[PDB]
Amino acid sequence: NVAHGLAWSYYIGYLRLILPELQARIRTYNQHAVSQRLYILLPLDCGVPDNLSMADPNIRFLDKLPQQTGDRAGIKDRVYSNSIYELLENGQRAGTCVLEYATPLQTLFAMSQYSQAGFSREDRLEQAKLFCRTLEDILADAPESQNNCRLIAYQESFSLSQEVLRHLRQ
Amino acid sequence: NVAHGLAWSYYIGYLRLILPELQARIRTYNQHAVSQRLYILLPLDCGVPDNLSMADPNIRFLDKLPQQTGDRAGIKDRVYSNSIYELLENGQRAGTCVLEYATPLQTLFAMSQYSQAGFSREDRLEQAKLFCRTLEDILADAPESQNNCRLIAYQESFSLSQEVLRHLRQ
Ligand SMILES: Nc1nc2c(ncn2[C@@H]2O[C@@H]3COP(=O)(O)O[C@H]4[C@@H](F)[C@H](n5cnc6c(N)ncnc65)O[C@@H]4COP(=O)(O)O[C@H]3[C@H]2F)c(=O)[nH]1
Repeated sequence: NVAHGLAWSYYIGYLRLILPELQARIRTYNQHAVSQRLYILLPLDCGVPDNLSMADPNIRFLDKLPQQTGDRAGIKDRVYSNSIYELLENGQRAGTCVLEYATPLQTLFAMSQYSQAGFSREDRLEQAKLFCRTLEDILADAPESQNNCRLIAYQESFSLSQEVLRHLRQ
Repeated sequence: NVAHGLAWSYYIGYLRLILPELQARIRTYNQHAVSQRLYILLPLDCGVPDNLSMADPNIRFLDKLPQQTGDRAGIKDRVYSNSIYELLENGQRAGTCVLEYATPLQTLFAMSQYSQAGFSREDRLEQAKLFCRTLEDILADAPESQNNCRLIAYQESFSLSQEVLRHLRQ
């Protein structure tokens, strides 16, 4: 059940705030092409490396988008920032996108290690699936998600660069 | 049960990252006095205004701390920023601190309005209490919380500026 609140946290505190202003943020960057969707990686093993290039050398960080900021819960100018990556394939620039892991999967993996969290390591995968399932339902019936992001869930030769390219080509 | 994952999310994804580097961040600001603890507001009604001055005119935003940034889940240079407030009392500067609401309480209040979230409005208060109770337990046995933050839970004439001052004077 923990994954449930995390998916809803993931949407209320993020997806529903940056998704509406995301097209305008890519358009700016293009007119100093980055594709217009926010690609979200959901590894079901919940292994979420912080540096995306260490998961695959064919994913190269290129730049940051223009920051988005707002006052939130008493923090003046809270900062939402997103990175642009190029996807390479046989030495060729095959695509460019705003690409990133779903952070809460890291929370699930950290909750598993702490004994005080009452969350067993065996349950990581079932909660990862529940997290994806719930988030896909939240986005299916959401105004914010008007074709703004694509969830990339996968299980682990294996190329993830290829995985992103698969959905990117679609 | 949703509050449980939120408290653990609140710690793994925030408290345990900024708390260790918080003393060093205040010390910098002092040597261009801000008190050395991170004061976290937990309204049990889960009403979390974004601008802290609209909850009480005696809380005046003063400045931002030096930002803290790191690579996280594929975002290059993710930004953690915190605001410094002065607490006034009969026109007098009575205190200065890094003060802020616990954001997840906003998630609880948003989850209550959405029917798809399976979270009734009657349960807001019980989950707010469960959120505070869990977070107080996580911090009690935490290395990060070596006298770094004070939880300010309250229920609602009433002065909150006075509330913060109470714990501040201690
Ligand atoms: N004042 C303050 N508080 C913070 C901060 N960072 C974390 N917190 C606290 O910790 C909770 C869990 O953080 P998380 O583990 O990163 O999970 C996040 C993440 F998955 C995504 N997200 C949000 N901003 C993003 C960004 N900028 N990039 C990527 N992703 C993001 O939405 C979740 C919930 O976001 P919420 O805010 O609703 O709840 C948060 C909040 F209470 C911070 O900079 N300043």
